[PDB]
Amino acid sequence: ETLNGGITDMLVELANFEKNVSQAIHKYNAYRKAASVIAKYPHKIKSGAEAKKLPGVGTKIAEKIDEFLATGKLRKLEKIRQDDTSSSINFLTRVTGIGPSAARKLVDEGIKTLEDLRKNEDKLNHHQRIGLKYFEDFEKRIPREEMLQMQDIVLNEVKKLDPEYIATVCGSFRRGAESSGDMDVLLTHPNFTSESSKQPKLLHRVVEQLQKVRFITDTLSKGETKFMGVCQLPSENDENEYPHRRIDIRLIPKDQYYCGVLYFTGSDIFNKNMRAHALEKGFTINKYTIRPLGVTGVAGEPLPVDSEQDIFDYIQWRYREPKDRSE
DNA sequence: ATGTGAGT
DNA sequence: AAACTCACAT
Ligand SMILES: [Cl-]
Ligand SMILES: [Cl-]
Ligand code: NA
Ligand code: NA
Repeated sequence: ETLNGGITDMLVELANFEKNVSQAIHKYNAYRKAASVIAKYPHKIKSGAEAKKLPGVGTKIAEKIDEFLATGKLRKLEKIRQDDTSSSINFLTRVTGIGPSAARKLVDEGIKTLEDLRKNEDKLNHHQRIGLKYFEDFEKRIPREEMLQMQDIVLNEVKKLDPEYIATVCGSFRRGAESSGDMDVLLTHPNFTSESSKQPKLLHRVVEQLQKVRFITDTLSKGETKFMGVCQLPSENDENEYPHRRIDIRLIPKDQYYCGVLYFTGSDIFNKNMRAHALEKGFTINKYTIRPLGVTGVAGEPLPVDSEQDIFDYIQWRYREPKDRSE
């Protein structure tokens, strides 16, 4: 719904101005919740007062709605669209590692373009310099044919270290997408549960090998359970390298792995439906666990899971292939 | 120990 | 959406 898009768009764009330029997080928040409550409203809104009945929509927002409905525009929006102070902050913000905070400082000093940046790397940190360096490759989509190539290399290396490992390339790729933005891997092993020790080596060991075999080129962060970095498909000669690609790797305890794989597969709206449908049956679902709900209305003790199928079974839904998870 | 920042 | 992991400065 699909009938009030003009107002919500206006709202998310006002939300974004507050975060990037005003750095006023409460106004940003109001704008976001006001947008989402309106996007689930059944009727086409014909005035500010009508909208105000919704919880989260108040005086000021109802006033802008009047203006928008009468002019098709909002002066505050048009004003800031012309102002180059914010167009700059928004552009710099497109570099992985640069947010509203770093963005402000740079433009105050006069730094506004990629060319400007490449002359001022001393004002950047590691992560930010890897962002500047590969700003273009990153902004490129990645052809599924390549994904299937990357997938091989990691899973294959993994099995060779310890056959007991389990590794799963998630995201819209798994759903069957024609392409995507980055590569996301979920990893586990039987020695690692939510009740056992704390082996950090399990991740580290698989990260090193990939570096040894020249698959991982750079690092943005690396801890006991999460890795964020850079990989690139290898080239037959020197001639034409592939674009550099982003890749995260995440270690998960065996008892929580498949709730994980479900979550990071989506779709976002699928997760909405499932979490919904898996509520009325009498359960709760998340990144980690599934619990049964109490007669009074409270969850407790995770049920046992050892496959995707197990989750569908509990909520009396039939398993659905990744393909059919867009909606 | 704490706070700010950034990404998923 | 939001809770969680890591980086950097204090
Ligand atoms: Cl708030
Ligand atoms: Cl610095
Ligand atoms: Na960014
Ligand atoms: Na994807």
